[PDB]
Amino acid sequence: MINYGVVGVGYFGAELARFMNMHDNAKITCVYDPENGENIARELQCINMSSLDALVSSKLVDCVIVATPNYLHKEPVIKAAKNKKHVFCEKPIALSYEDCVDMVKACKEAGVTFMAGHIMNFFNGVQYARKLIKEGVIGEILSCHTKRNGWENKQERLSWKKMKEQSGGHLYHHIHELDCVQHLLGEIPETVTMIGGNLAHSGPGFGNEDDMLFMTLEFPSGKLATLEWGSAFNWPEHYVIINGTKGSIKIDMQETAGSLRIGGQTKHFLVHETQEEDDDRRKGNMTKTPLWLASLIRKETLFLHNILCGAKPEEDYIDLLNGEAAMSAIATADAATLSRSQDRKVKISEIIKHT
Amino acid sequence: MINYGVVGVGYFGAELARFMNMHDNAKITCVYDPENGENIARELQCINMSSLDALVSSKLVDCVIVATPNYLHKEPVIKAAKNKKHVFCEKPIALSYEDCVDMVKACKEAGVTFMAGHIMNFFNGVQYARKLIKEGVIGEILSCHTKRNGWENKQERLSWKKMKEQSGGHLYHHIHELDCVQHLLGEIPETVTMIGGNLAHSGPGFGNEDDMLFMTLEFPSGKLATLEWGSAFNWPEHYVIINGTKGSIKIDMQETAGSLRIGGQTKHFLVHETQEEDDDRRKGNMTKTPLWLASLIRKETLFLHNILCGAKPEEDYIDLLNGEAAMSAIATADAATLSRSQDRKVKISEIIKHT
Ligand SMILES: NC(=O)c1ccc[n+]([C@@H]2O[C@H](COP(=O)([O-])OP(=O)(O)OC[C@H]3O[C@@H](n4cnc5c(N)ncnc54)[C@H](O)[C@@H]3O)[C@@H](O)[C@H]2O)c1
Ligand SMILES: NC(=O)c1ccc[n+]([C@@H]2O[C@H](COP(=O)([O-])OP(=O)(O)OC[C@H]3O[C@@H](n4cnc5c(N)ncnc54)[C@H](O)[C@@H]3O)[C@@H](O)[C@H]2O)c1
Repeated sequence: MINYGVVGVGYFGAELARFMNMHDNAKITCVYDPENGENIARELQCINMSSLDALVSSKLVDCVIVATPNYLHKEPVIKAAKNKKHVFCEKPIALSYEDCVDMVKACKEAGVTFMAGHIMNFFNGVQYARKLIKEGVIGEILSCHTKRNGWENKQERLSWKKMKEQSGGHLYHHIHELDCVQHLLGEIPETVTMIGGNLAHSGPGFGNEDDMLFMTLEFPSGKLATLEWGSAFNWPEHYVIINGTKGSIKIDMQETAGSLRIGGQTKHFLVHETQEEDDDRRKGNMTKTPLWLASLIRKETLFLHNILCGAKPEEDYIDLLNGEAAMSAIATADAATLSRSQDRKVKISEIIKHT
Repeated sequence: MINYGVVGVGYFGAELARFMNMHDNAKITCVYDPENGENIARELQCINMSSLDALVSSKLVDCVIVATPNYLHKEPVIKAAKNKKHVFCEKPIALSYEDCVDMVKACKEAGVTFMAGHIMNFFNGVQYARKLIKEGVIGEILSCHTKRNGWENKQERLSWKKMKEQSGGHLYHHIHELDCVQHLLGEIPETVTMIGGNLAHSGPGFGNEDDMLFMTLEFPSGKLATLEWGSAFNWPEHYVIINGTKGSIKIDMQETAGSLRIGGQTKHFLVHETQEEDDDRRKGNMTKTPLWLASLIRKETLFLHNILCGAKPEEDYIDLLNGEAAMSAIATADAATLSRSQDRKVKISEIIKHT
């Protein structure tokens, strides 16, 4: 029923392909990947296409899954749209707002579905927190806060992930937390500030990205947010906190657990699908796709496949299909990048209104 | 040997008096406080003076202890210096850099001691962290981070503490954490940004201060810091974290404990003088002067008294006597206040060059 071609079958694209193939009436018919396509095509018993054009124009393809490096997402999406193929694109959708808007527009004009692969929206704990927030259990929302802070040792080989021009750095490569804040609040920030530096990953054998980033967001409703990322933190933390007038929620990914705190009493909830998934994630942080992420890939590919088969998306995920989550995440990231580069606070209008 | 007059004997000034009277050759001879001076002077068996001038000009006074509301510190210090009296002043020293400089200059010109009451420098765990940092055990320092975040309910009577013009809000009233970052790094920031809002403490019966503040500091050495405060947080945290290349330190005041994390392993140390003091502080946070603070008042008053009796100050505390801790804390606070008021990042030069 739905045939898929995968552009980029490295670590994550190969997993997307394996999990998609598990769904009834879904089939990976081909891949395009100069370095890894031969091996993956043999594993999947599909065709290793000799060029991007051969894949996106193939009659064997109904939907193109894009899982190339972050700076290489645009051409596969634009060419898929030109060939009237549906598109799933991994995060970050692109490394500039102009590129992201061009991608959304191309799919809109071609009349094809375009899904942004913002997988954190599918976390059990994120869905649940959103419902608690919406129902009013923590009152009016006042602020959100994220951290994604750890220590990365020098690596034997330097990969594209550490090069700002290829990955976008922590902000774009780990854009999940920023998209999550905007998803939970349902607003885009009017003013964006970001400070950062390369404090311990500068010199031979290292990339050129900042290894600490400290962002502050101000929203038109008056709500506020802070977001931190980096790879130079010997005090590790990884969380989203939502503060309301009646209580607060923490989605802790490091010491994996959700907490709902009301009247100084705390109730536990799951981040992932089961306590086993949360416990495994926590054990691994203390200590090659982990269980929690495998389950999410299965769920996200199933969502995509069901949409292409005609299902109506639940309201939680509509912004993944209309371009709004992608454009809003990249817009704020672009504003933060400008703020860091130009040593100033940035109005989101500078990004959204530039052209 | 040393006679003290206390201007402002409310909660904290009365405690300063009681603890100072415990030291050999120290005596509180008088107080000035229209509302509470009668009661406290009876308790302390001393004179309740009828005016500030009568206290600062009294032959019964060698040193004036200033513990009035935050906006009422300047005149007692200026007049003490005019009368050649030594001065101890509670934090925040003043609510503007101009006032702080005037106070430091007046005492210098009069040849009297001026001590800034930045009591957090006396915490056992702060002293210990300074020694760990200096010896090199966490490597090169990269960043610092503070939070002082809790929930304050609507109070029966609205006090000066909640009025920005009287307390200076969280930043000045709880300036300890900012002074601590500057003390631990031994540097002042080049650029200061602060965002904030009054998210849940606006309207009849409430003050006019922001109830959330989010500050970012950039130091010319490349070091970075974030600092948060507020009274609208239903996820409470209170800590200082120092991140270095070899390890990190957390001084957690809420779940009261010091942590030194190196090579993935954490070693505990005390925040306060004894495990009893840390245990009791932690137990009280789950739920009038607590043990940890009583010990600090005893220690800080003993330090002042010993200095006035001729002792050489420990290197850790010299900046409480040469004006530097007071001026540097207030300069950064003024820069942050300007950043919040004018919606922009502020260079410290804008503040400190204005003399
Ligand atoms: N949503 C998630 O949880 C998640 C997790 C990991 C990675 N990702 C995303 O997946 C994408 C790929 O990341 P990864 O970890 O698999 O990286 P990877 O380096 O393991 O794989 C990238 C693949 O792209 C191939 N490639 C390079 N240039 C190509 C080109 N012009 N055309 C076709 N293929 C090309 C490479 O040969 C390689 O196989 C990124 O966008 C990344 O952010 C998402
Ligand atoms: N270092 C610390 O740990 C710590 C702790 C608490 C308070 N403080 C500081 O101590 C100072 C006082 O705070 P507090 O908690 O005692 O407040 P408080 O409101 O309990 O006491 C203030 C006192 O000042 C009196 N006063 C008002 N105007 C006066 C005036 N013109 N002249 C003389 N007295 C006047 C008031 O009558 C009252 O007794 C503040 O600067 C505050 O920031 C420091």
